[PDB]
Amino acid sequence: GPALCLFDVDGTLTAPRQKITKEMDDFLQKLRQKIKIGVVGGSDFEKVQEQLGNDVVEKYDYVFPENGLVAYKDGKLLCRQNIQSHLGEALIQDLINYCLSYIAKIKLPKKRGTFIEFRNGMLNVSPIGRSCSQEERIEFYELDKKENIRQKFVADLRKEFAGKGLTFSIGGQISFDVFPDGWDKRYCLRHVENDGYKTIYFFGDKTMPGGNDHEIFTDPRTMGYSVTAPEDMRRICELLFS
Amino acid sequence: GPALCLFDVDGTLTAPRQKITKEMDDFLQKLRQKIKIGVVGGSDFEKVQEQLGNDVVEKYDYVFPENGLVAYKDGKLLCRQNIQSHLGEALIQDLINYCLSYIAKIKLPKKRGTFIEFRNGMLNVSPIGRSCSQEERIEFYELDKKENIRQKFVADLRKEFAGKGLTFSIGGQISFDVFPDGWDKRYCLRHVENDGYKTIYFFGDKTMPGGNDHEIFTDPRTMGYSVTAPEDMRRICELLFS
Ligand SMILES: O=P([O-])(O)O[C@H]1O[C@H](COP(=O)(O)O)[C@@H](O)[C@H](O)[C@H]1O
Ligand SMILES: [Cl-]
Ligand SMILES: [Mg+2]
Ligand SMILES: [Mg+2]
Ligand SMILES: [Mg+2]
Ligand SMILES: [Mg+2]
Ligand code: NA
Ligand code: NA
Ligand code: NA
Repeated sequence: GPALCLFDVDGTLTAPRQKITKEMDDFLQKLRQKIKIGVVGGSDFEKVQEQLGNDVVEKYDYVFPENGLVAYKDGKLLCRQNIQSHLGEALIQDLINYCLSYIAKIKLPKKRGTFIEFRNGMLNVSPIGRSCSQEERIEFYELDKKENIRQKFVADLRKEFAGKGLTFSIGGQISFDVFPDGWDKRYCLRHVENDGYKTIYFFGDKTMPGGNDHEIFTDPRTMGYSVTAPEDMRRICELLFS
Repeated sequence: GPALCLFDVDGTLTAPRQKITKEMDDFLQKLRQKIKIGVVGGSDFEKVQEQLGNDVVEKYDYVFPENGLVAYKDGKLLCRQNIQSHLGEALIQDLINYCLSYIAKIKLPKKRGTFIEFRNGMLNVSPIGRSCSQEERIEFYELDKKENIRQKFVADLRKEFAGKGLTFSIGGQISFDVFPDGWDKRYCLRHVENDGYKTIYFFGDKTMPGGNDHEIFTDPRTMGYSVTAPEDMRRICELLFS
């Protein structure tokens, strides 16, 4: 029946960290004549626009930056949630208060600023501070491997906030993310489920346990496909839809 | 003897929140044929470039972004300074640690992110977090006026650290600044007081207490002139230098 293809962006439609190629851009627009298409990424709208184009909300039937915490359908923004409204101010403050006190007790070479970055769909927590310089970021990343600073911090937060409906995830070099359970890429499915699609396909390059496509891939609402590269994505689409 | 004119940038060489005009820029290059000129501002070099032109270091004999913590003379970097280098990483971290722990204990209706904004010349500290919305800023300031949150916080910091040569200044609705003693616009006077000037003129538009030109205006090493607008600065320069 009527169906939808949901694509991870980075590593799936694009080489890691790159803009999409015009060839792949043309392929997806031809695919879209047979089936609706949508993209989902953890990065913010501006990054999605850089990777896929400023006119992204016109070229894709759905656009889900920030895992869908910002969501466009048919070019218009859908209803929105944020972490503080979902969790309540009291839990937000307890989480922040705890993280602030914990960071105060970490011994580091350097500390700077923006220890807590408050985003739509998460708190990003950095022991050094997100305002650090590139040199300081690498110094921290290197010490963190040696001392397990972020790993211990997250293990402590998981016990302290057991039962409160939070997920913690270390990514990148200086930080970890604290977000409501289920606000990974599965969040966007709320905007497409039970909306007439007989099948919702999903394509992603990090569907393994621990990868950022694992939960949406394994969700029963999607017919999930693991891709190894954008050329593998195109291969599967030509098989299924041509 | 030989003299130097030092100008505030915003509101003195430019209309507030506006770029320098071509006509003013021409005026200063003519004035520079008669007397050395310099600019000092609170903003970083990139912002000074936005206000005065990317070639700013070529158009003035001295350029002092960040109150002189960055100093250019005759087109080349004379000196760079920042709070972490001056205070040392140990003291930086003790200050930040104390503020993080303290903020973790403040009871507020809301907390957000960027409790500590690290700048080259100061730490900007906010119990609620600088990322909060304008509505949240107003709510906080109402509570602060009745609970004296920022006053008690600064009082306790003054007891604990000010012997380390630190100043604390409350301002606006949600934050206070922590900075080494004398790191206001006066800081830049160290870079010109050795170059043989008999008079250092200073022109600024916020020369009253509280304003960011007040300390440099009042410093005995400057011949200070308060100006209401760029046109007023120009009228005064006409009478002084023809
Ligand atoms: O590098 P950071 O700490 O600024 O972290 C940045 O990138 C990470 C992912 O990076 P990757 O996919 O390469 O693991 C994200 O988890 C994080 O939210 C973001 O702020
Ligand atoms: Cl912070
Ligand atoms: Mg990917
Ligand atoms: Mg599935
Ligand atoms: Mg001014
Ligand atoms: Mg004076
Ligand atoms: Na961005
Ligand atoms: Na869980
Ligand atoms: Na000196």
